[PDB]
Amino acid sequence: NQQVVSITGAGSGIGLELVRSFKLAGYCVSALVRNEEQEALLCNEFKDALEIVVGDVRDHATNEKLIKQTIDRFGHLDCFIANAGIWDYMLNIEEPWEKISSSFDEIFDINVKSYFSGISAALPELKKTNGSVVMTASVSSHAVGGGGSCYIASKHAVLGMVKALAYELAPEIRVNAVSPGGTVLTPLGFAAKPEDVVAPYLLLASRKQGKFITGTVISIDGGMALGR
Amino acid sequence: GNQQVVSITGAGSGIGLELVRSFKLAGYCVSALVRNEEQEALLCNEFKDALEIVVGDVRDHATNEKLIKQTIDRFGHLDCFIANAGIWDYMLNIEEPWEKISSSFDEIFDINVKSYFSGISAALPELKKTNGSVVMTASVSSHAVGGGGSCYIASKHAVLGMVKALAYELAPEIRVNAVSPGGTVLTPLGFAAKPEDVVAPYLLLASRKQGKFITGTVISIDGGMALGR
Amino acid sequence: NQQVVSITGAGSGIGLELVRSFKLAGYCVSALVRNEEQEALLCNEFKDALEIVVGDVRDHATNEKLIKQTIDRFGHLDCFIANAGIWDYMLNIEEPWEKISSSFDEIFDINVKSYFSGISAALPELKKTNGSVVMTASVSSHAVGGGGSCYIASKHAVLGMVKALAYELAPEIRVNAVSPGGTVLTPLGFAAKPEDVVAPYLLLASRKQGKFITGTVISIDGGMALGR
Amino acid sequence: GNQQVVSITGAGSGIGLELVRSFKLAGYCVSALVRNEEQEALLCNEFKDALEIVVGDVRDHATNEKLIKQTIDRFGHLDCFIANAGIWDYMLNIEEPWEKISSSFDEIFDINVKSYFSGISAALPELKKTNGSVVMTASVSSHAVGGGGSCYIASKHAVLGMVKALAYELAPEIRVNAVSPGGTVLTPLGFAAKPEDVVAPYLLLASRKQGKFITGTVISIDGGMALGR
Repeated sequence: NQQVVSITGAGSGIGLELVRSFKLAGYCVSALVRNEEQEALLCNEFKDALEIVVGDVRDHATNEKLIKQTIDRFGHLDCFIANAGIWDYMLNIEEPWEKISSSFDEIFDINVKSYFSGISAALPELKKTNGSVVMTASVSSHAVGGGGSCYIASKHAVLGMVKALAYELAPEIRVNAVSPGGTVLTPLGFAAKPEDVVAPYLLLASRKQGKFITGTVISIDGGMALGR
Repeated sequence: GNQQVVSITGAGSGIGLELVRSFKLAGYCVSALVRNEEQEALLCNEFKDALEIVVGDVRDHATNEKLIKQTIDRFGHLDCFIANAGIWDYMLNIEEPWEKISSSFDEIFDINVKSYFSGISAALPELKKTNGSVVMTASVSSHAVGGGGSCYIASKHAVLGMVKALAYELAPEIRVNAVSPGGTVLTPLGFAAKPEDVVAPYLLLASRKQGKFITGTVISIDGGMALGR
Repeated sequence: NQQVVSITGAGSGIGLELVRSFKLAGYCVSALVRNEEQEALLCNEFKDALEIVVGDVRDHATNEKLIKQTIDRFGHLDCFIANAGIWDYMLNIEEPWEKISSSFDEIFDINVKSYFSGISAALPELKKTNGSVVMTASVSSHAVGGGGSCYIASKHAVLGMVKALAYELAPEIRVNAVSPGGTVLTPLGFAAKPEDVVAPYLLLASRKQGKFITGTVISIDGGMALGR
Repeated sequence: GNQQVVSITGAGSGIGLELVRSFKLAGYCVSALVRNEEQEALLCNEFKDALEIVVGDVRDHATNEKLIKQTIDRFGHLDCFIANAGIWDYMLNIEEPWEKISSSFDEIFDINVKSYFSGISAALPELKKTNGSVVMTASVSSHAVGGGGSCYIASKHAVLGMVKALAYELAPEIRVNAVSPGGTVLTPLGFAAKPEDVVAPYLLLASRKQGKFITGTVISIDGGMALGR
């Protein structure tokens, strides 16, 4: 019953808090970080207990490497958490197409194609454990206001991933998402720290508590998806 | 303050009974509204007198007030109200004679919708003192068709409406959320879940730690049923 | 191919504009109005060309009477448009339960149970023409801001009606809805007059143009369902 | 001013060709972007030289600029831009070798999403002068599963995202909406629709009279397919 999770976007923000939270909950954890300074940050805390890969989620071999080192260290993979993401800083549709086009390629490369890449790399091992995927979506998957059109459209595509993959991969593999927002002015009156938004990830990964949850997006946004 | 207190309608059967067992196991003081004396005896055989139990009909406002009043007197405050008592419509067709439709509609909306309003009205002053939360039981019928007739599906969509309107209205003080279970006691995940399997979202949504940033949210737990067959 | 429509809530607002619009488009029209002054208002314009019933949608016999007089005058019924509705004037959940309870009963009696009543009364004739239903929903069926909790919940229930009835009654009868809002400050910068929101009703009723539309809600709200 | 002008991508086949025929019949001046010369000849055999036609690939930004530029030179202004060119993924499975997934993904998102951005970028300055509208072709795959693989469904969900973000961003000047067709050439309505059957929502959404109050909206026209089987 020893469970193993692999987390992209793990070197900062919600991803770093997920590493802490799944470690605290008993999981073995591997982590994909952008750079060596983030790797040292995890090493100062967990010493050698993690498998850490330093690389770019946009490279598929980096994703294959993360799974390969996970299985080689811990033997199997139970949950893959696709989380690395990037903002568009409210890029307006009026801008020069040269800027729109390059920003689109990066936003969609990281926020959407990387998830396909990470899940393709993780799938053969998730089938042997009948494991699960948890993707990071956004308030921008549901409402306008928190990004430009490129970002909001990339976060909607992730919602389509959840429903399509959950359906294709059931009954064997559960696929879900978490839609955080307003973190680090909401109806709840505060911005949350990344530590406050981790619990939905743990429920959706849990083999006991989430055994019957697939196709589901859990919003955790202070009510931003509602009104302002 | 540490000690948390939760009050649960529809608590003598199905999901509601498992919410009692689950919240008691997590350390809550639990009060519970139950339909009859047999269900009361079920809860006493297991928990003796640790619970506060009211027997009666959730469609009666005074009963909801009684549930709250006993909760406060027995436990002092109220942190979470779970409105969960529900009724089905057994796939009532719209072709049926209006006399039957009219009766079922009154029973479905009184129980699945109006009595959610009544429970929340009765719980509000105490939830404001603790800045607590509400969790409503919605349904897979809140999102997709197939699992009921049109009365049931319309009532479960109305619950989605309450979740959004009340969460907006009561913020920042009170959080309001819902759980949409489905296919309980054939899904894409290949099995029907026991009520014991679907309680974790309620615990998350009531927890002041894990759920402090969640309002207006609806957590589906349906084995993929909303996705389709 | 002569088409016949029956409209509730026809004496004012969108309902009155639907009477004008379907008449202008060639339909025979019957209309349910609240009172005799509204009936005179329609008579001043259309003289005796309509079947007008004066009554309360909450009474089922009034709904049966509207269909009965429609068939007796025009022979058949092609489209039923459930439109009568009522607001809650932002009734807060904090109010005395006595006020909440009575307001709920009226809001749900008119906005939801009346639609079931009108459709039950209209169904046997819609089956013979394989006709259609068009319900009036609201921006409040999708977003908060335009009503109290009772109203917003009643308008969500109508969305559930559309999906349930469309599914139960297909292939024979199409069931759809229109969600108007901000009529008589939106992102489009103006409030619309009821005349501006009628075209979706005509498309969903049209036997040629809407032959393939069922289960559908058409928002016409100046973008209110978006942001503010 | 009376005379309206519409520009349509994906115009040589399927729904796009029927949009040409439908808008021409409603009285518009029509320009059209088409994939090859055979489809150009199809449009000329029917309309002679009344149309402005550009042959080329919607994934190339300069082609979109060319479409607009010819529209203005031939007709003076532009009232509506319909981004409609699409491609399927033939139920590509996520188990397939990544080389294949990576290729399909690039082709699907370039055509179904990126080139919508490109067309709208090219049309914007002219739509602002007329305070015109945009209509995008979404899909039943924007709402439900079943009608594609995960790439296709994700791209069609991204279009829903564009509709909401652009309508919010461009208001009050420019309206932005979408049509979600499905099951074209088994549905709850019992038949598959010809492309000729699904054009009315586009006409409504482009009309400055009938659609002046519609933005951020998506009109499903799918025979009930989103409801389920």
